[PDB]
Amino acid sequence: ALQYEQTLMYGRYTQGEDWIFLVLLGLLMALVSWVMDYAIAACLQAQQWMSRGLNTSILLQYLAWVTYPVVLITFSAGFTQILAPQAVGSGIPEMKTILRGVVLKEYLTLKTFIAKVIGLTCALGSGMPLGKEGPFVHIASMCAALLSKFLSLFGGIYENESRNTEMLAAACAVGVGCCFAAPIGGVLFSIEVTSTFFAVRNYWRGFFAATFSAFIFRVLAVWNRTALFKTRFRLDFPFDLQELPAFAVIGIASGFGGALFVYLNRKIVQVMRKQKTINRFLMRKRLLFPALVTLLISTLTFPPGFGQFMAGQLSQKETLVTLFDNRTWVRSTSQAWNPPRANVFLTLVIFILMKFWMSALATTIPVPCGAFMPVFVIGAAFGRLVGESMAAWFPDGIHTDSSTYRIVPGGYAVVGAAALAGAVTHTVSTAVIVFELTGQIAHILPVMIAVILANAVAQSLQPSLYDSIIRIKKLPYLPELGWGRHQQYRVRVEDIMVRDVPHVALSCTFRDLRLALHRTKGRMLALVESPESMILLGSIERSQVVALLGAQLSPARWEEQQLDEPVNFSDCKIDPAPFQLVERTSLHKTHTIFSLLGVDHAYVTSIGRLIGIVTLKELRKAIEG
Amino acid sequence: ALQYEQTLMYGRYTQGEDWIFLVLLGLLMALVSWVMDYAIAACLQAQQWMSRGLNTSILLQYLAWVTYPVVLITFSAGFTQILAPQAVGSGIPEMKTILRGVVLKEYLTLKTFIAKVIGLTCALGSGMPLGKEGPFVHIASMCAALLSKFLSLFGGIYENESRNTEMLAAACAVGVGCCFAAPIGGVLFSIEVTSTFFAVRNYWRGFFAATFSAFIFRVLAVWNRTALFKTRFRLDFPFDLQELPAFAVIGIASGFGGALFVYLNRKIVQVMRKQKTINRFLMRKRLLFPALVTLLISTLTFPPGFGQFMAGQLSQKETLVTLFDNRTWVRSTSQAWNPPRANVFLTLVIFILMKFWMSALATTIPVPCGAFMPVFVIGAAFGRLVGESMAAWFPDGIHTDSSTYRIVPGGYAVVGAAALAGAVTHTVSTAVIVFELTGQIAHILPVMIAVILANAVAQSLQPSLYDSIIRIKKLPYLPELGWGRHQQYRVRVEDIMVRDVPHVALSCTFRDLRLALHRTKGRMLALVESPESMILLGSIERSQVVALLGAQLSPARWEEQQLDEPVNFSDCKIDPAPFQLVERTSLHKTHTIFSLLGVDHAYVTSIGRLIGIVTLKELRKAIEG
Ligand SMILES: [Cl-]
Ligand SMILES: [Cl-]
Repeated sequence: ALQYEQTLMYGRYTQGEDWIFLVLLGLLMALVSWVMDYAIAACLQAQQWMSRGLNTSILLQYLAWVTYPVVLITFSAGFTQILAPQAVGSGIPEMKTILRGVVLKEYLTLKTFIAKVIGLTCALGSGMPLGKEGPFVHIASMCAALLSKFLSLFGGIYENESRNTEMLAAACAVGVGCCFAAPIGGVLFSIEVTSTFFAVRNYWRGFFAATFSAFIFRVLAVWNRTALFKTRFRLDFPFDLQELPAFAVIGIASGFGGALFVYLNRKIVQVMRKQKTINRFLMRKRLLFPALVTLLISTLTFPPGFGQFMAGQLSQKETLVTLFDNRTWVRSTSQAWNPPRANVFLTLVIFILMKFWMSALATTIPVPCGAFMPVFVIGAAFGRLVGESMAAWFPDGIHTDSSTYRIVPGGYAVVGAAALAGAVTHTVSTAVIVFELTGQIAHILPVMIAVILANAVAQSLQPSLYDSIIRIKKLPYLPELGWGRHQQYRVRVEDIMVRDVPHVALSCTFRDLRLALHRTKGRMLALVESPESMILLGSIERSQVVALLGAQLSPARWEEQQLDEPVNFSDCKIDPAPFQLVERTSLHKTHTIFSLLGVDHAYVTSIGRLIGIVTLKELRKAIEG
Repeated sequence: ALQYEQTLMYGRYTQGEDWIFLVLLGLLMALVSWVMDYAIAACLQAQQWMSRGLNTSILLQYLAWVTYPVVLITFSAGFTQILAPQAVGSGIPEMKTILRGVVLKEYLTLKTFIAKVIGLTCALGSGMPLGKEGPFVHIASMCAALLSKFLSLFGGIYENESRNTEMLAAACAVGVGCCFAAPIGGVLFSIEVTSTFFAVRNYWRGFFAATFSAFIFRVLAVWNRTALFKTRFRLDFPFDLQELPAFAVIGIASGFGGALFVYLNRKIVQVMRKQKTINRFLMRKRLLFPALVTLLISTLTFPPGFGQFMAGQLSQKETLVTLFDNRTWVRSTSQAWNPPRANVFLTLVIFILMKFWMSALATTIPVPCGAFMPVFVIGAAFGRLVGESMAAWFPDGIHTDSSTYRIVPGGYAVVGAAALAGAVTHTVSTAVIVFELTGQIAHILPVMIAVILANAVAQSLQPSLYDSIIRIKKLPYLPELGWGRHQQYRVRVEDIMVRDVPHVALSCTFRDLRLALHRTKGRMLALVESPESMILLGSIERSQVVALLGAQLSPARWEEQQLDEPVNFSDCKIDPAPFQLVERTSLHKTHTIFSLLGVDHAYVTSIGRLIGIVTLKELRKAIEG
């Protein structure tokens, strides 16, 4: 049962009914998502109306431009701090930890729900580079937990990793699907990021609930007024051969850029911690840091100033719509991306760089925020840059004669966005996500090629963004196995296990019991039938063995030496050791046991003897090295 | 291990290196698939040429129309019987069994490869209602095995289940993708039919190899000479919000029909097994059953006779093309579907019924064949029937606001095809498969609704086709847990385990060993430290224990050689018992352990004391009841 500890950036953790459930879950998530999107749109409309309402001078315009987001972010941070501090940042690493059996103290309560909803609505109502995929996963999980509490549904199960898995996994799928407005892509994306082994049954349940959410969204849209970023490209040979190398280059560069983004985020988090005086000073005044970051970012996007060279007038939706259009800029979209004192290439480059560092910095402030849409937009810009370069180099066409069939620079943007998002998140379901978002499937082969290349390059350099956050927040972490090297198949348990394995016997006089407990820094002590045979029987928890010493050594009626020879273990609570290891088990079989069986450690036996132990620490050392 | 036994229909079973591997696998599978498609096209073209060439008499036309498929089927059956009898069937149940660690004697060899390829080419060229998805899975796995033999790979792995999965999961994904010309949908479909838990790493590897296969296919197509069944529907309001109940009805009807199809296939297999004299007479002349079935089916599809009332002149591809067209028949597409003596409704109904029973019977014959395309075509016909009925009931449109938007009966056909295929195979990836096949995503919501409803109903009624075939072949069978009842969460291990476990002690005087071996019938016997303590240590196989007993009772250098002194277990082999269960373990965790860890039994221990055992049979009864 870990407990949250507040920090400047992120934080730290220290020591017949199924169908009704799914229908209600989908309906609730659809309604919540609709209300929140309405609120965010209203906030953005208010921002624009105030921006154009007071256009007296540069001073007043700048004051409004920098004072609206600062106030919104400050209110969001203060409200989150007062209600529930644990509800800041992305909620995907935390739910991945929870689905492995770990318990977080108050992660799925009602105050956390209210704080996350209000904080996300206020934080996305400004113009900061933030997403909402992790927050939506967490919100859907809280919806599922409250629904299960209302009608008692999963109380029968005994294990933690089995009771949580069903409802929470379906909820994660629904949350991603409602965020992206893409059911199948959302379910596939949620499977990849929140687990390693996923049952087909839970895939079916997520599919069902996501379909119901999509139906509710369609009914609401018809009742009021593909869906998000529909593109209109020509269906007659949209791309030719001899253009595939461009998509391969996009994929490789996207892999490198995604690794760099994850590294920059971690480096930003680490540097602030090392600086001590600044850290304490900012900890006394918590609200200063989000406000200072917002004021720095909003000043550089002021349109009359430096914001004209990076298309600072457009919103995130407007930016994504203009980059996906079916027009060639080299031969509103252009007017925003073509300033009178600049080209489209310079504007695209400046947008890419500035948005890169801005998003990396902004995704660390203490508000409920995500990181999918920023990197999606950066990838779209990079793809558009490559596509415009290709169109400028081949004005008439690439395939033999002119043939009236020229390069479509929007397809390159569609490819690059998915490639960079997949490189950052370590997923390949961004392909299906972009197919559902754009409403067209013509550029399927280039998208797949770029996404696979980006994943292959990125996995060889850095962990996923969520794995990085897991490492930062000091949460339990199993390292992902590896791809492209066959040296892991020759590593066995006998070469990574530790033969210390502190233990007690059945005889186990208090003289013997005291020495073993203080000689180790672990959490549990193994139990053996006899020190001659050392046959494993189970474990004994640290908080219990001290009670065995405490209950005996407590004042009762020098005398301290009259209470050591015997022992009692019938009154003790001995947990079993069902899953063990053999000397010749491989590294891959060990990884499978740790990931899905809900265990943290495993004991190695020959026949019944206790020869060594393997913990998560040895697994990290073996996999990394 | 298991060995193949020949019966009438299905048979019985008794008793960076990774990058190079994936690239070579993709290239090899693409080349083999291209060659097979060319051969099948040539055979079908020869059939059409023979049919068109002679018009002298009706008798000669009938003779040719019946002689060609009979000759092809007889040659395919004879060649497959001579070379490798195990090559007959679907190939997916056996690969799913192999992926769980079970060893089939000669399933992946070179003779089996040759037999499968030639038999599939001859059987698919006849024109019978047969598919090629499972055979493609088997061929891809054989290619992967031969390639891993040529490049010494995956030798370091110790366990069979861990070693087989790494090499064969990507192969199965590539096989399905090459069969359907749909990379993503093929990978997803292969995950669902061959496993219960699938890692994300193998998903990435299958994605990579499928992308390379798609690239090779595109290169061959465009450069040496997309959307196999391409559809062209209007993109402005393809369907209305009032037509969703029609798609729901299609889904439920498809679920019922898929369950019925599986039941009929099983009943056909069973009913001919219980006849003794007929079965023996058919085994004496084996080639008489496939020839009789081919003669019966091809007679009824003769266009001058009964074939005109069922559109027997069209091939499978031509049948699927006309059902997906963008025209309304009620108002070569409707020419074959509108005979002078009938109309479209009667022709569609007769086609549905005839192809239903013909496909079941043809799938139960001993040639390399599958069952995906026939059920796809039946679903397409049912969808077209519903769409035509809807368009005839609303000639102007479902909404009177404007008459521009009317019903498109092709979308109904696509929805019905996906729904029935998913109901039969118990998969939801048929949605993505049909999106990739038709090249459009406009009908995504109705397709998803129908597919999920069909899956729910069919899963509630019957097992899938592959599970049914596994049961028929008497392969090791692990039933699926279930969906929508919630009563499985109250079942614990204590309620399903048996308390009489055959076991021996460490002392084990030879009389005790004899009595224990006599009292048991299982494969192994548990080993306990002592009858007083009952501490589990491992197991002894039947072969080893009978070998020890015989060696002790063998003539040693009336009968005083009984020699019933205590046994010596040091020289014996004791396989460990790593994974055990406690009395409060749930049904779901037991199912997870059985499915993922590659075990067929598990012992129940309480502080090391043996108290029971759980095998596959007890799990089957618990899940079924
Ligand atoms: Cl997002
Ligand atoms: Cl098929």
